[PDB]
Amino acid sequence: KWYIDRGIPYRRGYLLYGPPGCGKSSFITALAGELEHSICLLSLTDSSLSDDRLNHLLSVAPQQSLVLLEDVDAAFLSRLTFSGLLNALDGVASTEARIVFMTTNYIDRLDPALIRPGRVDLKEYVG
Amino acid sequence: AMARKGAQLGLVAFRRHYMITLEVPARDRSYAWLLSWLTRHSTRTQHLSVETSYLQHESGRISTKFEFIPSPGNHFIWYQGKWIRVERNRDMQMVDLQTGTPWESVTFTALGTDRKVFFNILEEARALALQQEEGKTVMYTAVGSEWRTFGYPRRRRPLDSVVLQQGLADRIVKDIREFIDNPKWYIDRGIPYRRGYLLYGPPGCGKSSFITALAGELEHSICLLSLTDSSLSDDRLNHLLSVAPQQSLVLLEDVDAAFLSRLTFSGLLNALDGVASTEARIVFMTTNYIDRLDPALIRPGRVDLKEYVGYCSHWQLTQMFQRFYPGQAPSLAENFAEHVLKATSEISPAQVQGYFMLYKNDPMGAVHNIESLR
Amino acid sequence: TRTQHLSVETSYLQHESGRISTKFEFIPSPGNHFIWYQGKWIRVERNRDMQMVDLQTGTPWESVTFTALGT
Amino acid sequence: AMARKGAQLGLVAFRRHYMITLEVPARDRSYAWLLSWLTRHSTRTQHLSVETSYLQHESGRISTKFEFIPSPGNHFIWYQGKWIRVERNRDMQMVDLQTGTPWESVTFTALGT
Repeated sequence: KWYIDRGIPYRRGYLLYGPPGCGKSSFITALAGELEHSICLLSLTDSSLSDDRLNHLLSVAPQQSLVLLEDVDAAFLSRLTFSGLLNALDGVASTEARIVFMTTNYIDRLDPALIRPGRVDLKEYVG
Repeated sequence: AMARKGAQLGLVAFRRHYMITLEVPARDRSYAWLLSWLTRHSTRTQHLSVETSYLQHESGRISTKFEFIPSPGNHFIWYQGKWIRVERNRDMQMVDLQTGTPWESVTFTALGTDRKVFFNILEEARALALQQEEGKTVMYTAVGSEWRTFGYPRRRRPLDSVVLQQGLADRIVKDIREFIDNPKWYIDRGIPYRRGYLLYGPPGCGKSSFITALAGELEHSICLLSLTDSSLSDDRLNHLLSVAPQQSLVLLEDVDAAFLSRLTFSGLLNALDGVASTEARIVFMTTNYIDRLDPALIRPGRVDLKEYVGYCSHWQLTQMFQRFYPGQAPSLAENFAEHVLKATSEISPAQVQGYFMLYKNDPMGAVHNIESLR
Repeated sequence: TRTQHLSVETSYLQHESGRISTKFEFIPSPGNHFIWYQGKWIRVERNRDMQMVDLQTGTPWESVTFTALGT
Repeated sequence: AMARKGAQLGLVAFRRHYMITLEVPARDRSYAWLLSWLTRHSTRTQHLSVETSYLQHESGRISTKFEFIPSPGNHFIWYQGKWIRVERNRDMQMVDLQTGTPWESVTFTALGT
């Protein structure tokens, strides 16, 4: 109600960057189970999907389905795109309770534009 | 034998002259509505049965809702100045073929010659049954030459959530309503029942959001299309425009790219002028600017009146501040708007919305950080 | 107009985007009715037979009869 | 004829003013839940029937689980400060089209308001 009253899209994004072997995916699955919400994983580092395909699959995600993505460094360094993913994330076409999580090894290759309102809200680092 | 005949004649005369009744079969949807209404009206229903609505939502979500119905048999209800008998007879003879339930019906039985009581009860039951549902807007996409139900029904965005000008949105809504509710005027004069609107303005003005909001307020469906893509052709555009569903406003974007250049500039207007149309064919065209276009596009049988969306005004700024923050000092909002205008003149509503997101539940901090925005 | 005994039937249509269009109509209740038409009083019998169900539709057998004096 | 009318009026008044009841059809999913709950609550259910859940898991795994339900008829249960009659009537007239079972229902019958 707070979001719909102010006319803001009901979407959220989270970022988890940290050293490999920290069990970020396991923690994501555990929090999805505790919240009882469904999880949908995707590997954006693969070149099989395109920017438009990513936009469709992000928009056609089922209800209460947290969408998880990994390896932003490879795609952002380079189908392959760096601003296309954020453009698709900023698209108006969404679903009810659209929560996206992004797990990666490091934040060096990324930009502050990705961490913004309407995008990843607060940054958390696993130690 | 004489006693039986006399009793039969007396009973039939009594029913025909002094007695009123109404019947609702189980097949009719009014059965459940009337049962729920009678359950709600009478709190102390000692005899009752239970029915549960069980839904298996994804990931093993059990959602069970309990509801209570009057038990089959006889009940007495005190309504108005009357005592009404309610008979819920579940016939133990045969089973409905369509549903797979034994034959059932309900009867309301009352003394008098005032049928208006039954009409009022039925209208109240209809209103109670209808009030639970929430209106939704269904999104539609275009693939090849076919419109498809893309995604899921969308919650209707309130009109006040989007602010454009003092009365520009009001004028647009009034004109749309006037066109919609007067088809006789158009058909009498032998003119096609089509309309077009143009919204050109700087990006970030929320034109698409305003279109969705007005579609929700009008309760009409929306069908978006990106004509700037080369996937569709002129003939494909003509087919999809002509095959658009009823009461479906069709929205198009980025006229500049196609008109500058499948790709066509006069083909789109030729398709728009085509006789093949649908009932209440309303087209909206949103774009960044009007420079690349021609006055021929803004003509009768086409976009009727041109409206331009501007940047944030002092009234717009204070209205959006009030909408974001539920109740503060109006002087604070006025000072906020004045500071925003002093810092920037071409400020867009998207930037203000993002700034308010940055300072969620922080009115004073946002006010003091206007100079930071600069 | 003054049909004291009657039943109701609704036509419910689910138009696109969740449009509920319900229209209420009223029918004489099953049983006996008397109508004054022309110079005649005509009996109308709406008998809903509680024996069997129509296979094609899935409703109990029904019929209506108009009964009048004269040739 | 007067005795029958008086008895009918007395019975209908008794049911309407002093008596409470609840009905659950066999189609509703609450039927099995209530049957299992009444089986669990009353350990000494002398009259009962049995139903088995048989599952054929891969590689020829037979997994059969036995469950017990009150037998059709009349039962008496002592709950709270009340004695409640439970009537499980399996009607021998017609068969449900959706499932393929004879029409069944359960009724809880109690004194009070």
